Amino acid sequence: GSSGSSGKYTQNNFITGVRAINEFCLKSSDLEQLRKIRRRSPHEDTESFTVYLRSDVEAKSLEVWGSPEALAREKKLRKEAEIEYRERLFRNQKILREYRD
Repeated sequence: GSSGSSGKYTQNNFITGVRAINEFCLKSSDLEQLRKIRRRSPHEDTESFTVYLRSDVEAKSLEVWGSPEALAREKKLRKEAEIEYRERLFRNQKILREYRD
């Protein structure tokens, strides 16, 4: 059989690969360099994936960029981006309906 994946965003003890490569902005060769954990094969006969340790990926960003501040510079933008979106949406939703519109 087969099985796709889920969307949305969520933080846990473990972080996906592509999720860290896009967030921490690293190289595919760097991630693979880290320890490859498969949750001790929590489910067989099904397409699995490799997960990395948040603590490990963190250092990988400091050893490359040099410091966590260098990366934060890019994180800020991506962060404010979503805010700028939901922002205009907030006022568009309003608290309720009042008077004509």
